[PDB]
Amino acid sequence: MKVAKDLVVSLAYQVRTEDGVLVDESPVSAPLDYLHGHGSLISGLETALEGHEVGDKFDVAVGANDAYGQYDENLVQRVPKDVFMGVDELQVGMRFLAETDQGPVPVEITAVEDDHVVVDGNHMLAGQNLKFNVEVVAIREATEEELAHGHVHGAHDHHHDHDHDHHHHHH
Repeated sequence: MKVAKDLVVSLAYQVRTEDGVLVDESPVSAPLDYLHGHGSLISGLETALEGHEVGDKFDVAVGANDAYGQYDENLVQRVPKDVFMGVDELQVGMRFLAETDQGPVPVEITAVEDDHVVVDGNHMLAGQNLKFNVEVVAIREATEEELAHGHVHGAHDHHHDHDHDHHHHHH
């Protein structure tokens, strides 16, 4: 069975930016629990997750418009033109990958002053894409209650495991 609406699934994803830096993560040990087609997480991910079945693993790239990654003014700064020695001509409207304190940062020049240029990683609303490495743990058709409420009805465990056994389970 594949992931679709009113089905509920537990998936394990890792979200990092185009810069390479990790922002958040749901481990394979404990998934993100959500009811699909209800808007449980973000915009781009659910639809990307769709069609897949448990065990599928792949990285997804969704723009900040449909994911996280909203405007951050810490991502905009003024860099001395000297650093961009390899660049042809530091002009406004120019896009290039820039190596920075924070790794390679895909920015666009919005101005070029006397000695430094102005680049903002946030273009339209932000624009930077996020990369999610998704690991769909399980998929289940919901119990109606989950649908009626709009989310999972018994996802969070009270310990870790229940069926711990040290006997001969085969008989």
